[PDB]
Amino acid sequence: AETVSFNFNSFSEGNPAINFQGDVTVLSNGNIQLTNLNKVNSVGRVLYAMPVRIWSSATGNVASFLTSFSFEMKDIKDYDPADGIIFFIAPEDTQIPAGSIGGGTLGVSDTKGAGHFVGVEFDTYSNSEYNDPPTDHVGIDVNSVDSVKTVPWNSVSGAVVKVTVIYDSSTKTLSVAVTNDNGDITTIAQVVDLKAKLPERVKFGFSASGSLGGRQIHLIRSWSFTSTLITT
Amino acid sequence: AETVSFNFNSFSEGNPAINFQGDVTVLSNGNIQLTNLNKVNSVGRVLYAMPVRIWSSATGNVASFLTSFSFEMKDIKDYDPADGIIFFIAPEDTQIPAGSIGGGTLGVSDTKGAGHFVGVEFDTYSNSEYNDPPTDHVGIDVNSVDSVKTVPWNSVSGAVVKVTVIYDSSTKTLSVAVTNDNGDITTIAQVVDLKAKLPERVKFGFSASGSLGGRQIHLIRSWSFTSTLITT
Amino acid sequence: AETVSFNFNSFSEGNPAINFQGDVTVLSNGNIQLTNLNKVNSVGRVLYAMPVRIWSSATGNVASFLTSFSFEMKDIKDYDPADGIIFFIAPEDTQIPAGSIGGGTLGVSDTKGAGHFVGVEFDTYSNSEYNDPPTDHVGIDVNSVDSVKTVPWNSVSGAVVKVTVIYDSSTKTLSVAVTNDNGDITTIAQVVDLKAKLPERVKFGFSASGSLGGRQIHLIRSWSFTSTLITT
Amino acid sequence: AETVSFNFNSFSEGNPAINFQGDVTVLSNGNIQLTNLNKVNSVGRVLYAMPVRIWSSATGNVASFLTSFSFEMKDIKDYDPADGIIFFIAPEDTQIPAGSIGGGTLGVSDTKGAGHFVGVEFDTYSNSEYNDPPTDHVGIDVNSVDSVKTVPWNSVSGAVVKVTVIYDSSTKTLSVAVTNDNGDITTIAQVVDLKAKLPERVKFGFSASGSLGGRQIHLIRSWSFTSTLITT
Ligand SMILES: [Ca+2]
Ligand SMILES: [Ca+2]
Ligand SMILES: [Ca+2]
Ligand SMILES: [Ca+2]
Ligand SMILES: [Mn+2]
Ligand SMILES: [Mn+2]
Ligand SMILES: [Mn+2]
Ligand SMILES: [Mn+2]
Repeated sequence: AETVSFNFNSFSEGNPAINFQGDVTVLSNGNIQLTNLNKVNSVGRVLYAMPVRIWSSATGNVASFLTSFSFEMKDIKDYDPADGIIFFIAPEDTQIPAGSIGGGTLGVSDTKGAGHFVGVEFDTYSNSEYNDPPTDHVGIDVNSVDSVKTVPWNSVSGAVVKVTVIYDSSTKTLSVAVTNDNGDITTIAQVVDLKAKLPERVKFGFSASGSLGGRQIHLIRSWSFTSTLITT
Repeated sequence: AETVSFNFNSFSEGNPAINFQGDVTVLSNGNIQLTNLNKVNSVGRVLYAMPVRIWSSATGNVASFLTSFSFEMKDIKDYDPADGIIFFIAPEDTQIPAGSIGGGTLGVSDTKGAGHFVGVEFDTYSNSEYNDPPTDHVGIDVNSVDSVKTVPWNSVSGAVVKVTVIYDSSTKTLSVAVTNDNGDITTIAQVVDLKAKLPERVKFGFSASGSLGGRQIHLIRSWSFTSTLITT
Repeated sequence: AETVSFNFNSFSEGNPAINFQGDVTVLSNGNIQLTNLNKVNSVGRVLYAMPVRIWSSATGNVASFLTSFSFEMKDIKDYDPADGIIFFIAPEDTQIPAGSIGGGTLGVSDTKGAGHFVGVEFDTYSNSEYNDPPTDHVGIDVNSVDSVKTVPWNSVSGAVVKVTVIYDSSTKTLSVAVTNDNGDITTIAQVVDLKAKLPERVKFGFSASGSLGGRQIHLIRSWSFTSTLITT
Repeated sequence: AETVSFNFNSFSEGNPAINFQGDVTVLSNGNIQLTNLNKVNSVGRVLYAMPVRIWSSATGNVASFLTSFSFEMKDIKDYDPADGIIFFIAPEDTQIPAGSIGGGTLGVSDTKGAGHFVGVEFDTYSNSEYNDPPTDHVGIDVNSVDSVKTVPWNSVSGAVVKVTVIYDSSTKTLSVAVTNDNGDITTIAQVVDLKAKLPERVKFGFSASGSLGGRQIHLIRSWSFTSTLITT
């Protein structure tokens, strides 16, 4: 079997294993900060620099994966805490959309909310234009920030959030468990055919954005991942 | 919301949080050993002592849960490495079935392979009587050791195995990710309606068994669990 | 080490993690109401359902613990605001004393004020029979409602009170910090040998009581707890 | 009564309520970073800018206090994770000792380990010169980094640690509870006469230090405090 495995307890600027896109910076504590607090429509993304073969054109096999990450969103004086973080999967040539308005697009889509990606968003602002639910939510996105499905959630300022994601290739099920600061678990699962929506090789990463008035601290603290594709 | 959360990095005799059933012992290193290597048809089970309310007859709501555990199965000289471990959910009054033949029943079912439980088995012996697949496998079980679904797997003697399980109440999806010693991941997912198959109050635990000729070391090394039931 | 940890932001009926004794009810807002406003000598107690092993006869080790809770006491028309709330520790077989007169006994002692428990009382009525100080007080209780020690305090009707308790096993010190509505902090500390006064396995909880003419609303709003016992 | 109360969910270098000493920086996420990772013998300290009256020469009364804070220590590549954080109380004119060698002095003492302060250290290096215990430990310091008392502890890289401290003026007891990432609680308590060891007016804060080969990220995430001194 073909397996991709890695673990980041911290991050650093001089690490070729990560592609840094847009306004992302690495803080002295090793945290990735995705958006620039002093920029309008800020967008910042990080990607695991090695493309991952999620499906084989020879066998038709689709990989399963297990991934865990931790993040923190923190309010900043005067700005509206927005827009949130998205854990996403996209073609290996993925870049921040040209002329990105940031905000509700979460740095992965155009103004109409369309793009080429599969993601799990932690959305802290209700965009009517993308049919967002009225509160903070976790969503399963398929080529759109108009989520295929959402679950109510609560983004606690300054709280460290833990996420575990399982993708089971046989049932095509993407399952997400989010561990909040108050101890409660939030789950969301959706059937997503990764072989039908994405190319053979993809890149995994994180994206976050802001607007003129909507800004907040978006931090990626740690990330572990394992994918396994059967080669028989 | 109503949440049950615990974490065991080790275990001890006299820990009121754990109910010991049958041939279970606690080793000096803190590991739980489920079967007795010198006993015929040995059966040992451990349960989290507090009943967990997984669903409520008042609201119709079903809890979601996230649980992780680590185990080890090790061969012993002359005996056939058998029969495996099952992570299970059962009515709060659950006991080893009366007259248990151990073996392929994994300590949760009768001779015909029937019982009252939901589980994830790590099966190391092919029982034709329970329509087991020909190799080692991970199975999803619903009131039977004749699995609703299985996935090929490989039980490596002396290897520490990590498991992560997500139960998403809205989709009724039980998703399982198994991390092997060689780095590869194995996944299996099944829609299981816990509200239809189990009572409101349950016990969670582990069970392992052996036969006359089939015996092996079955160890539970660690266990973390979080369940959250929306109360409204 | 052996650790018991939990966190309640709210409560619910049917939560098997909590034992309800006597006149306890759960309000629609999730608060626990300990006494029945229409009953004479009302006594209601809530216990964390799992016994806690606070010490071991094998090693001689005693657990340390950290616990925080919030409560509210509110006056009702015509009745004298009485009798108060007690955070207590008692043998795992603990029940409301048979023939309890409620009142100044706080639901943990007999008419003479004796019982088998260790507690922290938030006393709102001066019972000369138990040598109560002349004003409202926080007291540390060892097998008696005739406190080993008290500190003057003020119970403000309708005010949410925050309490933090630390038990340090090495010094056997029970330290209490009470955060009043007016912003001031009240503290009280006492050396209490839990290994000498209580059995190995105990239950933690809250109790409140009233008399014929002494009735008030006694609410438990939240409760977090962590205990850790060093094991061989 | 005279009460000092404050709460910091975040910090800013621009704000006048905090005094910054030495190599401290404020990160964009609002965390205080006490040591400079690129400097030999780095020392950084923070203090609540307003002096707090802990005792009175007129009445002889001593204040009680409740304080909670959260921190994080994280390993860096190619350096020994050292030396730790100290929560300290000192005269209002307190400054980093002149010619500070950092390291085992934790930025509060001279080379011999002596200074004018009362503190709670989270020490991650064993200095034989200060009679440190062999492992990581929490200690109660009185004018010396040769702790009056210690308790074994474990500093987990990248983990958020929660601390609660109660000072009870009547018993002169300083009680500390430390909540670890593995779930366990660690406690330490010591009788410390603040009137005898410190002036009437003091400053509260945090200090951390490194050496040539001993460096690590030292972060202060949040801090709440309440002190009350009886003026009658
Ligand atoms: Ca949005
Ligand atoms: Ca079998
Ligand atoms: Ca009384
Ligand atoms: Ca040291
Ligand atoms: Mn959304
Ligand atoms: Mn099987
Ligand atoms: Mn009293
Ligand atoms: Mn030390």
